[PDB]
Amino acid sequence: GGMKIYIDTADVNEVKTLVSYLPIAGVTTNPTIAAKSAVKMDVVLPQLREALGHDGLLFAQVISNDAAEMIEEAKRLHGYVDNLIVKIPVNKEGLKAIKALKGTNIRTLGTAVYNATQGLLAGLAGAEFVAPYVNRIDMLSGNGIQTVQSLAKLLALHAPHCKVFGASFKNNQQVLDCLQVGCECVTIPADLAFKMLDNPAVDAAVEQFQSDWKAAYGRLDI
Amino acid sequence: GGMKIYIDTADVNEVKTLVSYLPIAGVTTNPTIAAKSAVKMDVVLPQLREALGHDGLLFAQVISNDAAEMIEEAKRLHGYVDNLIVKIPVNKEGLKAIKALKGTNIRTLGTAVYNATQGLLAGLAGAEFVAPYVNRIDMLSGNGIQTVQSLAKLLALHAPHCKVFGASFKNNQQVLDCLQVGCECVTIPADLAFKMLDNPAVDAAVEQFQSDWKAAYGRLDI
Amino acid sequence: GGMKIYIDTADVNEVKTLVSYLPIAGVTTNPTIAAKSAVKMDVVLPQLREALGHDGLLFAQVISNDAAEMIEEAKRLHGYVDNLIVKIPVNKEGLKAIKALKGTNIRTLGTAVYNATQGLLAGLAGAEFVAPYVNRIDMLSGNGIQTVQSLAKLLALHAPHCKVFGASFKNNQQVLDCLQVGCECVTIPADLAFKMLDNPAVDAAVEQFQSDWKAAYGRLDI
Amino acid sequence: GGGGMKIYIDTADVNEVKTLVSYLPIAGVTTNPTIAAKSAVKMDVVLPQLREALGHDGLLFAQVISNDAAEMIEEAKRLHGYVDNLIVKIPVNKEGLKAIKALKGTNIRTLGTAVYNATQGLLAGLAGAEFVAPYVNRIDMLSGNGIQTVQSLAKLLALHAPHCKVFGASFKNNQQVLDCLQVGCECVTIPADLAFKMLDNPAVDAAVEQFQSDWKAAYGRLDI
Amino acid sequence: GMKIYIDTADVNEVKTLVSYLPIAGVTTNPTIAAKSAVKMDVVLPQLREALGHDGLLFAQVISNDAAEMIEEAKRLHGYVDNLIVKIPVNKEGLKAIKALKGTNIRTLGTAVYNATQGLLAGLAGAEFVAPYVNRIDMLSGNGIQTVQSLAKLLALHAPHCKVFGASFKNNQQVLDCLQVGCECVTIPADLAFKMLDNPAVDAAVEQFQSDWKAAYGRLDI
Amino acid sequence: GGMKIYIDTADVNEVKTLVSYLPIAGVTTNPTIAAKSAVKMDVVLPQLREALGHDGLLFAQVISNDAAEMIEEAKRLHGYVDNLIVKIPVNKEGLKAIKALKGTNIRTLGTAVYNATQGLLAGLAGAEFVAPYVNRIDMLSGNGIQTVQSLAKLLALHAPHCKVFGASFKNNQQVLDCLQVGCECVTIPADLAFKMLDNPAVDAAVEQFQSDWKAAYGRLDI
Amino acid sequence: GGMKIYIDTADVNEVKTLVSYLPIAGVTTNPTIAAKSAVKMDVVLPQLREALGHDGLLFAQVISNDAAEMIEEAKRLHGYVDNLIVKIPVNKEGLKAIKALKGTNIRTLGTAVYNATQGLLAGLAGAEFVAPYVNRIDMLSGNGIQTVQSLAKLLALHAPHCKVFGASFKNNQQVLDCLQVGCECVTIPADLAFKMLDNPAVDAAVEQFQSDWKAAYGRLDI
Amino acid sequence: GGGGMKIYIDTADVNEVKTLVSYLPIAGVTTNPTIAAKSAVKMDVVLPQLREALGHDGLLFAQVISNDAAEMIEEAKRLHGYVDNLIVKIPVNKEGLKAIKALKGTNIRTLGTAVYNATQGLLAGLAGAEFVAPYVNRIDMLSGNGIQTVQSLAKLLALHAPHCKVFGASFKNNQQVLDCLQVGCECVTIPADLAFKMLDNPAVDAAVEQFQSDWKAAYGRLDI
Amino acid sequence: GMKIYIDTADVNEVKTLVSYLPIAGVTTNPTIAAKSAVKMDVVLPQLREALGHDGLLFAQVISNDAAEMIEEAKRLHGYVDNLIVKIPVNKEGLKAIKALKGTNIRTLGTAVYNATQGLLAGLAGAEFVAPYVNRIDMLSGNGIQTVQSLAKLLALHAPHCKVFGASFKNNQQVLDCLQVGCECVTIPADLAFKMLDNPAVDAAVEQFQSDWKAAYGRLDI
Repeated sequence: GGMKIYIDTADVNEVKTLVSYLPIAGVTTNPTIAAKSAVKMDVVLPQLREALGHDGLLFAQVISNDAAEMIEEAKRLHGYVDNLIVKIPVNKEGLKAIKALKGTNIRTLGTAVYNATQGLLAGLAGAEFVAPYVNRIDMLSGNGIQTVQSLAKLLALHAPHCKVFGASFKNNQQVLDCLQVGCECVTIPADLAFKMLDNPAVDAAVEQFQSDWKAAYGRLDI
Repeated sequence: GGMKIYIDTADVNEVKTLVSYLPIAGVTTNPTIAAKSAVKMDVVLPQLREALGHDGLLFAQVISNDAAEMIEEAKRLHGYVDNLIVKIPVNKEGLKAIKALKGTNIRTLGTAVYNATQGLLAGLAGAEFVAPYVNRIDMLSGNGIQTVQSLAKLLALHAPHCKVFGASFKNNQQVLDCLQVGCECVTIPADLAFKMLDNPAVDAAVEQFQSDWKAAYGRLDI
Repeated sequence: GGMKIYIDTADVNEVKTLVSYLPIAGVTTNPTIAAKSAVKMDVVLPQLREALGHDGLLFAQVISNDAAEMIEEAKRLHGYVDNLIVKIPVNKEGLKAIKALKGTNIRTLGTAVYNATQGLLAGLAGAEFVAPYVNRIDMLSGNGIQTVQSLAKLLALHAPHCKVFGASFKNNQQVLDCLQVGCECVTIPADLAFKMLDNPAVDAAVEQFQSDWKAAYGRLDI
Repeated sequence: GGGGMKIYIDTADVNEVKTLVSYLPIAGVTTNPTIAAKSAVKMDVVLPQLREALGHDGLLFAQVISNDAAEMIEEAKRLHGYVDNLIVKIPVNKEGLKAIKALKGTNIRTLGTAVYNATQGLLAGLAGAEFVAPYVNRIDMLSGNGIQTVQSLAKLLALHAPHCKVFGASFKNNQQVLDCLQVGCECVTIPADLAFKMLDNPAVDAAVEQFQSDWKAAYGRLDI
Repeated sequence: GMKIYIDTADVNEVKTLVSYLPIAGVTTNPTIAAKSAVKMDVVLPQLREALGHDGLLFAQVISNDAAEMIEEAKRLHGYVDNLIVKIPVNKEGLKAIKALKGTNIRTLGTAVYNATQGLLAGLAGAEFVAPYVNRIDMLSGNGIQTVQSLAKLLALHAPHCKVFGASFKNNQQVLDCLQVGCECVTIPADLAFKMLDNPAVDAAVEQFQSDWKAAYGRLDI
Repeated sequence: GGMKIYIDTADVNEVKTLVSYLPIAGVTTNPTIAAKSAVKMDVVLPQLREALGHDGLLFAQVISNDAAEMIEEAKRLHGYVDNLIVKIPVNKEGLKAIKALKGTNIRTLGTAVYNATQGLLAGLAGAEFVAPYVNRIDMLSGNGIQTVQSLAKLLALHAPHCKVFGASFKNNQQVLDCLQVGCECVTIPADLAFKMLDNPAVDAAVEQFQSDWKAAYGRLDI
Repeated sequence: GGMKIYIDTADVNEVKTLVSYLPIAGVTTNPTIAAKSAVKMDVVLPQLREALGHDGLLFAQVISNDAAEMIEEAKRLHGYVDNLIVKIPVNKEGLKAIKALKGTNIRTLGTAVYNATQGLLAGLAGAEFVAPYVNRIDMLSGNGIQTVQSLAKLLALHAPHCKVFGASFKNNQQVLDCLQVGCECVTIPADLAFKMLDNPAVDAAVEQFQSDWKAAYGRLDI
Repeated sequence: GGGGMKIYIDTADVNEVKTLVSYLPIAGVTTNPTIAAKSAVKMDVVLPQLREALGHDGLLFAQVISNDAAEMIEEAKRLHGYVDNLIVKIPVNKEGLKAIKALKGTNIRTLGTAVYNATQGLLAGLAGAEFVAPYVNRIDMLSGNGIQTVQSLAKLLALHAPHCKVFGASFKNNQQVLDCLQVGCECVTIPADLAFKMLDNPAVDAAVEQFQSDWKAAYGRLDI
Repeated sequence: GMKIYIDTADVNEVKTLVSYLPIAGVTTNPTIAAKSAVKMDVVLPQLREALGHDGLLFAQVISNDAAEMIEEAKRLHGYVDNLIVKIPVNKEGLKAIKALKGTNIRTLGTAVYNATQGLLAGLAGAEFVAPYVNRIDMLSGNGIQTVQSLAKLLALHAPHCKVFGASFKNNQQVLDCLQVGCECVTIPADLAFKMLDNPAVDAAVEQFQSDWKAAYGRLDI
């Protein structure tokens, strides 16, 4: 349905700028990015929905290490804005929160995925999305794309209600590879989104098109 | 639907000659091609429709660098003839125009595509076609067919309303490879279309056929 | 339906012999083979129909070099027998005749195909079949099976109403490879058809069976 | 579903059929002139015995001997009348293809045997044969491409003669049998000596001994 | 969601693992049960209770003759509801699988070392077959290849039977089996306890809360 | 050493014509080929040596089925001309003759090879060459090139004194594939050798070259 | 030695311009390119030698259709400049001239190569190089790189004194693929040579470097 | 042998060079106009400082700025005289290829930088460059074939210009660096931020903690 | 013949394995040594004696700081002849490897989880690097691929360093490492005891002597 490219930021101005010319599907956040803006979640989240311009999905992450405390924070985040999915780190306490929140109206995402094992367990526990850190896996074991491919294949066979949500990217080739091996969508950092379209070949092709047009018509009109 | 082989020219005589013996689906133009004929678009587009002989799709490209001007030029091009698709370069300003023209009856094509990134973004923005420059990509990075194959798979998975439209060819095998890796249709320059069926082996086989027919019947009658 | 193995000949006696033990789908002809028999087409075609034993497809080829004359020859050939498909060489003039014969009751086959370019153009023009000369391609460029495989894919994707009709064979593996890579049917020369089942290992096994059966039961009875 | 008709036994020995069908999921019995001649019992007598030894109404397979097509047809009718659910095996040569052609549309289903290449199997399938049986191990002996021949033949039939399936034959080890069933064979027929050794795996016996050795050490006996 | 089974007789380990892992059921074998040395007719109701839901339970026969395997299968099946009896795939095991087919006692063919015994068990009526992946890797080095071939053979020729991966020593064997055609897997408890502890995840989580305290003050949200 | 392309004929005129423009390494014969010319071996072998123009290898084949007679026929064939290699069929009796002729100056070639088994046994028995019938193997089992590739690797590993000598060809690509998978040399029928360089594209390119040379210089002088 | 990139032209000014910044190994010519310049060979060849700047190899092609005349034209061409190799079309008459010119001081190149058969025959005949028309092969059969790869292997195995000289190119990837699959050297048209280094991404990176250096040091000095 | 000259650091910060070279096997320092402009220290001053911070006589890399070939040659001579063992980086364009041509045979070794395809790298190698540096991550950004470009370029140089080696540059993770070194790169240069995080592996810290936790439990302390 | 090493501190297990297996030497780590709880300066001479030849012995440091790693490396190296000191490849471990390079104390880089730390250790002067194959399979599932890449990287860029396979759970992991570029491997004792016991070999041997008794009478030859 076109909900494919998400932006990983907490700055409202960057969302309004990028959504004005890019098909942005929504905004994702994490405790580090939210801490950079130094703005409380119950205020910046309504500002990110307004900046987006459409009814796209928003993502916010819990911070507590206790499962019973993750569930409390998940309910508060779900009430801060509309169409919000709670991000839960896939660990022992994280799966408890994903398990308890299964069946309710609070959709969850299993984040901080570093291997296909934790991604599959989160999908079986009731998570709608799992988010592997592609570039961090490349740093630690050098098989980021292979992990995304294996995880997406495992979910399609054994837990089809859970899709892979690509995260942690440093270049366009990583983003496209994930979408090509089974990801349902991806989230990209702001600096990557601004550098996505600058292709010097396109600018050189347009300036040659306009140069030929002026030589044959004397103007830039059509 | 038999709408596969498009011709890339603004020369009316070349359109009439090729469509008489080839299954031509339509005509594509770019500012450089249109400037070669140097006849205004509001005049040459009705001539190309008449020369085509059927209601096949026609393709014209905007000239301006400003997004607001591209939208104005796209609406004027759409009114010059029927069944015309506006070609828009996939840059930052061009993606604004594709975003604004989505939903309208002004179907758009994302041209000047050099990588699968801009092609995917154009399809998600609302473009009906995306046109990678196969031979120009072979010049800059040497992965023209690979770019087409990746972009076609990405669209089939994440933006099925958009298709890949092969462009920029220098030999027959580039054309066949694009159609083999997932292209919906191709547009070829006129000089290439005149050399496609040129096969000396076929002429030798046809000559040998009728030569053996004379030796047995003394005539070319059947 | 079992219409897979066609025979390329004009000898009426050879058809009666081979159809006696082989599932022959029909008979194909060409000007060179028809010239060897030195028999007029209006006489040999009704003979081949009766020799075939069923209403299988027959194939006859035009001989003129101009489209307006290929059409006239195709109409007279279509009136000599029932269930006849006209073979037309895939060149500039041949594509004009296929274009004009499209929509009529006269079905056409594109012959003298040496590459996938002319095979695809003939299929898009309205030809029901296209016939690559496999062994002749192996002689000139050495990619006969690869050409058939590519052409079969291109038709399935872009012109599914046209099928590949394998022709020009010298051994059994060429025939079987064509049927395995997408050929709807094949035509083989009569010399190949008489040598298809020639397998000394089969005859040696049957002789061993009869030898053991005579050693036990003292007879060849059962 | 599947039907379960997958493993056939290639023998004419009644005692072996009874023993193997008692614990193995046997689908039927196949014979050939060499195998039937070893038992030295006439076909009108051994075929009813094999049907009784099989214990169910599985398919039986018997082969003609004559070289003449008209005599093959007469032998095929007599074999089809010796027992119920019998498929006649016919060698895939010129005269055998005549018999397969004449027997199509009748109530006598045929199998194309003595297949050494994919050309024989494809022609037999187009001629009207319900099954074709390549001799896998004999092909490996002559040209070393037994599995490749089976895979090509099964693919050619699936695309061009879907009413004909491949029937794997002539095997010497379990790997050949499993490869054929994996590359497109509908079913296989195995010799008796192979069927008796299919399950022989000393690793399984060692695991079973270890399981009960641990059970005796902890509970004192083998009670559960 | 019936994908991950636990291979143990430790009721306490089942209660701990089920509190945070999506456990489908519990499998046992003679060695695992004998280690705890708890009688089957008591531990099986305990496993059903500890599991928390009505998932499948698996218990294995021990005798060598088919007649006693049937007697043991009938007793095991009566100890708890929804129990599948594991039977080693040998000649006597194939007789017991055949005799039980058509009754309410479903069977699993265990101690599978090649695809031949797996296919014969499926054709004989077994609902599952369980190759010993790590033990095959020890003897012939083709554990995953055997599982892959067996899964495809069953899908083509015995679709009522499916492959049940067993005998694992690392997470990668488990994920390979689930990718090459396994319907489900059973993993030992020690492996299940080591599945989730990932040092990179812990470091990433602590870095998140460390940045949160520095920008706001504490773990408030 | 440039001894790669051999010709398979007993026709002296065909040897003279081909060697005048082709790098022919020698002449090979078999009982069927020699019977086509029907001139005795002790007479035709000196004629083929003269027609060849150089001291290239000649190949003659024994006729008898008895091993002792093959050895007598091999010694007589060796005395008819110089640089002659005796072709012996690789059967049970033929392997006796190869075993007995090992060590002598009567170099032997193992012919009538249909699988890598008999070829390997012939090389281990003392044969200098082994000749598989590529096109006949393609007829019987459809693995002609695979048989050649396996036999060449087996000899290079276990009997390096023996090489594979490609034979029985029906098109150019079979010849090139054999030389590409490890054949030392090939022998082709005369009809194929006359059709090798026959390429209509080359004639069209040469015609276009001199045609453009006339338009600029008015002559074909340089 | 650095003799890899040759230029296919007869324009003396273009050689002086391209050799000023490119490692040009030499200049190749053909009758069609030589006809465009309309300059006699005895004059342009000494001009191209001085324009090249070093004693690199020059290439000139014969024009006659008979071998006895190709030899005479090859001798006169060899006497116009130093270090010249004569290009000869690989046909029946061309192989006679290569055969006769073998052993002499006149080195030959086999041109107009459309398949590996004629490339191998020319190498075995005594040609130092063979030149496949890559782009023309891609037009007729679509296996230009595959043909070059096969020919390079066949020569390395069976005629190692002959190398493959890639010719007829339309983009950079065709050239690089040929050098990667076994081409000793390549020749490119002048239009391709002037467009080789055209990369807008390189120019955009150099402009960014100078922009940052002016922001820090206030100058472009260092 | 190997020589050990494999890992280069891409920075102009003297403090980072000292810190990283103290525990990492650093071969040298590479610079570019953007990196050098961040330090805002003139090249005749920072290059002697980087040589001192490196601690050994490793190779240093500095790049020209001018667009004119004759000015590039003058800038290359001044850079070569600022420190010892300095290789001049020159962009691979038309004017840069003129400078590489003129600088061959002299005592000034050159590197071909700003390489986005294999055509630039091959021409620079034939022109006389000792190294060529493709921007891996920038190629991935533009055409998504960074590693493929490096592998093709290294193969083309090994076959046609063996005096020129590939120098991997522009990296964002360890996987890109290792891929380049595995597909044919002679050496790589990495940013400072990447070099500081190369060894970060929480799995290693967990294994070390477990080793000493087992050691304390058995011996009482961490004595050995 | 210096290919198979045993990962144990059990002197008795070394004496048993060396009696029939071609053992090249003995490797230890803190966990394996602490289990037996025998002091290093005593067990290392015992391992040298039990080995029977002068093969390499391996012992690992335990401190966190490089300065104390050097002190522990000097003490370990003095406990027996031909001892290589294992050092974890982290920032402090790389300092100790660098400080020991050029001395008579050769080092091995252990606790290797990716090819990056393996290559840096080789460039820093380590004679061996030891990836944890089974532990990598647990965390990222690419243990053999990591060993293969690391072996090729060292052959190209640090040829003085070689890969030393460690952390195994079946024979197939061991053979895969030796095929993708490992110079040698170290295997736990339990794996070494289970390498040779093959039920098919025992059945084949007993069938040979059963046919021999039936034809002659007894095991006479």
